[PDB]
Amino acid sequence: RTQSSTGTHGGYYYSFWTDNPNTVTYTNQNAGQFSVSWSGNQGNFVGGKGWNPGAARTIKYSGTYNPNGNSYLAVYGWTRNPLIEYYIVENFGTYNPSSGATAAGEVTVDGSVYDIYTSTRTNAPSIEGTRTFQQYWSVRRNKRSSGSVNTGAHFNAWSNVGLALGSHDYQILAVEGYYSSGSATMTVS
Repeated sequence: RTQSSTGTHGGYYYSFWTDNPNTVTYTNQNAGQFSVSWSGNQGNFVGGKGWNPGAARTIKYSGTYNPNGNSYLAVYGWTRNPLIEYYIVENFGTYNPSSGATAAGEVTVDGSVYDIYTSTRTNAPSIEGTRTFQQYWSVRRNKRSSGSVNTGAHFNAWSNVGLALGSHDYQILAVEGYYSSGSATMTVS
């Protein structure tokens, strides 16, 4: 029982995915606002608002992020040609989502050091189907739940590590949860 919802709402691209619709409620609100509540420590989901296509833009976000367990708050997106999945992780709960990726340096932007990681996913689900693709991570040391993200500084930092980003697909401010509970109301602009 999976559910995937995408579209435009309030002028923004949105995306929500879960493998347990009964324990997660995603709510589109006005402009770049959305809310998610999840309970019962059951199910995997990722949802938020942003743009399609993405770009090297400054993403402003604010709101409240209240996880209880495995969860993260991230700018999240894809490029094509080449196919890349990327994460700018602003906050997380009890598990660091970059675990198992390869350490690849540091970048200082937007008031914090971010640790950079790279990984390869082999025949894994992608926006193009089952593929082998590269992943980039920047993980903020100084966790926060509101501020601005200069995505181009991350894109430039990643391009000195491995393959450069391709043509942008979607780009969202995502809340994720994995067999946990919590609530969040965020606004992107």
